[PDB]
Amino acid sequence: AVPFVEDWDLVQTLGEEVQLAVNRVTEEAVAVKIVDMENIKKEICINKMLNHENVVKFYGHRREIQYLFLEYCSGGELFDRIEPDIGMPEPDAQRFFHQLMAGVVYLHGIGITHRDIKPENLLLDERDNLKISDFGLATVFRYNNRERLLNKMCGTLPYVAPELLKRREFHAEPVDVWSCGIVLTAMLAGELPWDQPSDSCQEYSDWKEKKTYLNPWKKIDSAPLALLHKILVENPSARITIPDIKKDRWYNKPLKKG
Ligand SMILES: C[C@H](OC(=O)Nc1ccc(Cl)c(Cl)c1)c1nc2ccccc2[nH]1
Repeated sequence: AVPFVEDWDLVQTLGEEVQLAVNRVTEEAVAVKIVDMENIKKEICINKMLNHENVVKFYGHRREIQYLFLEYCSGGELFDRIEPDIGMPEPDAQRFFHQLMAGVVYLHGIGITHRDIKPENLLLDERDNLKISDFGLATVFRYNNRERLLNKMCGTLPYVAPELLKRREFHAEPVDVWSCGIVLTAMLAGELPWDQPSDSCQEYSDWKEKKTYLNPWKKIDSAPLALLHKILVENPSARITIPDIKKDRWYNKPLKKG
């Protein structure tokens, strides 16, 4: 074994903590999540389940203050790529949305729901490949092929699905689909549509009344807007599922060169 190979230097804070760690010998870069301690114990267990190119990789943890060794994403947060009131070019948004769907399909396939999808939690590597990040709110919604309904209110209000605010229990998967829809809206409009999806929120009422001549909707082309009409559906049982998102016209529209 090579001496010093287990030493990592903390080179800079990534966000309050998360530190950029660089290996003393190989100079490999990883992100180290440092948390001063059960909620963290659940995060580690779920992270140990994960292995997908669009999910932040988990390398392991040191017990010691908990240390989480995570995939370093040098491109930063998707959040920062969104220009206020503008968004980003549609081809870039579609590519990010494809990779988001890939990561969410993977998590749902192993029975995990993230529960807080938003641009702050979608990170980018050196090639701007998207990675779903931070499973501190994640939980199991399917185990031994049996679905468990959720009831814990959590997430982030502008991104959260209406059923969470309205119903005692709800299916996990439609909630993640909804937040992905809000992320898509943010990417294409550079603004979030409403403070929260409540009947008291005027902007949300305007949407249910199909007033798409207003912002953010009028900034969005008809093709992606049509997908958003199928995702941001109030009734989670009527809301489009991911298999059907994969069949959507805009989702399959050639837009971006390699
Ligand atoms: C870093 C800063 O981020 C944002 O403003 N984030 C942001 C804006 C709207 C929404 Cl709805 C969301 Cl979720 C995020 C930024 N990024 C830029 C890109 C080009 C030009 C100016 C820019 N300012």
